[PDB]
Amino acid sequence: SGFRKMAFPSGKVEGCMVQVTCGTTTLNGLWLDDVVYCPRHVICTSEDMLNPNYEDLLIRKSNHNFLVQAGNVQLRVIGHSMQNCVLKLKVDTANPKTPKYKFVRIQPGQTFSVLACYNGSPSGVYQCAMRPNFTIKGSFLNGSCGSVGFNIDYDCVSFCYMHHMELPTGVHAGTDLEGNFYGPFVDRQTAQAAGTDTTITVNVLAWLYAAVINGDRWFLNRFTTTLNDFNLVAMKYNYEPLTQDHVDILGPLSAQTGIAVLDMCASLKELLQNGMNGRTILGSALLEDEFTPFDVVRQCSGVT
Amino acid sequence: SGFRKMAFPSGKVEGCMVQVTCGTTTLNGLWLDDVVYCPRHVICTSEDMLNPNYEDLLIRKSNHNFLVQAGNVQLRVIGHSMQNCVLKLKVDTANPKTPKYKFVRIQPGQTFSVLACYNGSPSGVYQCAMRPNFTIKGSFLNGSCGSVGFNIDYDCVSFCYMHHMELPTGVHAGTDLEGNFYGPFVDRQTAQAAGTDTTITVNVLAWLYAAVINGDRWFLNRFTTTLNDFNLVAMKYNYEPLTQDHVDILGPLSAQTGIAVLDMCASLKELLQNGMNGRTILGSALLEDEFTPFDVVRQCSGVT
Ligand SMILES: N#Cc1ccccc1C[C@@H](N)C(=O)N[C@H](Cc1ccc(Cl)cc1Cl)C(=O)N[C@H](CC(=O)NCCCc1ccncc1)Cc1ccc(F)cc1
Ligand SMILES: N#Cc1ccccc1C[C@@H](N)C(=O)N[C@H](Cc1ccc(Cl)cc1Cl)C(=O)N[C@H](CC(=O)NCCCc1ccncc1)Cc1ccc(F)cc1
Ligand SMILES: [Cl-]
Ligand SMILES: [Cl-]
Repeated sequence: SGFRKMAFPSGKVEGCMVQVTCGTTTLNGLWLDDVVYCPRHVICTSEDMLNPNYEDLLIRKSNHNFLVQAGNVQLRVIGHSMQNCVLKLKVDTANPKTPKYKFVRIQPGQTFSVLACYNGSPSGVYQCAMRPNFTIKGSFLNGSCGSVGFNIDYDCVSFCYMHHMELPTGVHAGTDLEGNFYGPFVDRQTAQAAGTDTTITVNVLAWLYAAVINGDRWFLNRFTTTLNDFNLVAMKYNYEPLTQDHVDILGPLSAQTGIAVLDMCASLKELLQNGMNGRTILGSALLEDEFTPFDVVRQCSGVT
Repeated sequence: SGFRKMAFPSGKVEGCMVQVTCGTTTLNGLWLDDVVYCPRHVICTSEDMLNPNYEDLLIRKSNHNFLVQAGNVQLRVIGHSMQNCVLKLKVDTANPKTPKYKFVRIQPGQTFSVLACYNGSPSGVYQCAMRPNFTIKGSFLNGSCGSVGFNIDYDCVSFCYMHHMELPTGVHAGTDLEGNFYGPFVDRQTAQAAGTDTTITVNVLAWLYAAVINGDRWFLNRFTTTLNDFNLVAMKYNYEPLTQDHVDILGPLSAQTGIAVLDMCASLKELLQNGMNGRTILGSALLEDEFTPFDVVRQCSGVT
C-alpha cells in the first residue's frame, strides 16, 4: 500500500557524471563509452552569452581548451563536435561504468527522473513531468546545468533530458541528448517566456485510479459522461483535451479497478466543479498530474 | 529555483542489495563486507508467523538452509546469528561494492531515502519521514520487506531503516539496522495499532522558510507570537510542541531570510486558523511536514 513520487534508482547514471570546464565556465557532462555530452554554452563566456554564434566560438576552440574531470582523474579530449545544442567531446578512455542505454525524445506529459549534479557530483534525485508548454518544474541551482533526466527499462537507461537553463519565471528548459530543445527555447541568456501551461488530464485520471487501487473511493459517483461533454468541462478548467488514445492507454487501470474511464471522467468533472471540500486524495489537497498511467501501474499492486 | 521532494542518489546502496530465501519465504537483504542483514522473520513459515519463538526457530536452522542471491551468483552462508529482529548471515565473500557506511538510529521527524526493492533488485527511490508515532507512510508491496532507508553524508551511507511490515492501516513499520523496531511494534503477524499521529511542527516551519527562499511570501504577516502562545494553537491543531531546540535549529534559515522564527510561527498560526483560501505554497495546498531544516538547507540556495 501507499503511493509516493518515486524516482528510478540512479546508480547507473551516477557512474556517468563528469565535469566539463572551458575557461571559467564549468558544468556537468554525461560520459558514455568514450564521449562526453554537455551543453554547448560551456564554451561561452559571460560576454558571449547575450547572443553567441556557437559555430564561431567552437572553431576558435582546441581540444586542450576542454578540461574533463571524472572524479579525480582528468580525461584527455581528443576530438570535439557540435550536435544542435550539445557539445560532444571524444576522450581517450571509455567509461568502464557505461550502462546499456539509448537516447529518446519524449512527448509532453511523460515523466522522468532527474539526477541533480554539481561539479560532476550527484546530489539528489527527483521525479519530473515534461509540462505541456515544454518546461519542467525542477529544482536546480547555479552549477546544475548538464544534469540529465532519464527513465530505466530492464537495466537499459533511456536518457531523455539534459538541463540547459532556468527561465525568469523559475521553471527549467533543456534538450534531449541530441541537443534539440524541448519547446521553442534557444540557448542564449535572454528572457524567454514559455507558453501558457495546461493540466495533463490523462495523468490526473491515472492518479485517481492509483487512489482507488489504494482503497480510496470517496470521489467516485454513479454518473458517466461522454468524451465530448467531459472536454467542454476540461477546457473550462484549463485541462488538456482527452483523446481516445488516452482512454485506451488507461485501459489496464480501468480493467483492474472495474471503473470505466468515462466513469472516472465524471468523478474528475465533479471534482473540478465542486473542489474537494477539505478532503485529500493520496495525501494531496489538489489534483496531481505528474503520474503517467505507466507510473501508476509500475508502483501500484496488480490487485486492487 | 524550485523545491521538490528529493532523495539521495541511491547507487551506493544499490550495490548492496541481495535476496535471502528460507523455505518458500524470500525477502531483501543488505550485503556489507561479508555479512548479509535481513529481517529475521525470513525464517518463519506462514504457520510460524502468528506467534513465533524465533530463538526456537533459529536453533533449528543450519547455514545451508539460507539461499543468498547477489544478482546471479549464490553467496555461501558460513555463519548466522540474531541481533534483535535482524538476521545476520556471514558469507564467504566480501561485497566489493561496500561503501563507507554506519548504522544510526534516528528520532521521529527525521527524514531518509527509501530504496524499494523486490527479489534483491532495486525498483525505485523516494523520501520518507519517520512519523511521530514511529511509522512511515511508505510505498511498499509484497516482497519489499528487507528494503532499507538511508541518508548520505559525503559519500558515507548512514543506514537508518529496514522495512519489516505493513500494518492493517496501510502504513509501514520497521527497525534500525541493529534490529530494534521504531515504536512499540513486534515482528509477528498480528493486527498492531500505531499511536495517534501528530504533525512535525519544526518541519512545517522549515518548509515555510523554503518557500520564502524560493520567492513566495504571501503567507507572511507583521505579527509575532510567544513560544507558549504558539504551542496553545499547535496543540489545538494536533501539532507537536515546538521547543527552544527547534527554534535554535531553525537559526540558519531565519538568518538567511531575515524572518525571526517566532515571526514565522505567527504565519503558521494564521495559516492554521484561516486555511490557505485556495492558494498554494511550493505547489502544495496543505502544510507539508516531511522536510527537515537540514533538507531545506541542502536543497535551497544559500542566498534568498
Ligand atoms: N537551473 C538553474 C539556475 C538557477 C539559478 C542560477 C543559475 C542556474 C543555472 C545556470 N546554468 C542558468 O540557468 N543560468 C541562467 C542564465 C542562462 C545561462 C545559459 C543559457 Cl544557455 C541561458 C541562460 Cl538564460 C539564469 O541565470 N537564469 C536566471 C535564473 C533566475 O535568476 N531565476 C530567478 C527566478 C525568479 C522566480 C523564482 C520563483 N518564482 C518566481 C520567480 C533567470 C534569467 C535571468 C536573465 C535572463 F536573461 C534569462 C534568465
Ligand atoms: N509493505 C508491505 C506489504 C504490503 C502488502 C502485502 C505484503 C507486504 C509486505 C509483507 N512482508 C508484509 O508486510 N506482510 C504483512 C504481514 C506480516 C508479515 C511479517 C511480519 Cl513480521 C508482520 C506482518 Cl503484519 C501484511 O500482510 N500486512 C497486511 C497488509 C495489508 O493487507 N494491508 C491492507 C491495507 C488496508 C488499507 C490500505 C490503505 N488505506 C486504508 C487501509 C496488513 C495486516 C494484515 C493482517 C495482520 F495480522 C497484520 C497486518
Ligand atoms: Cl520516436
Ligand atoms: Cl546516537
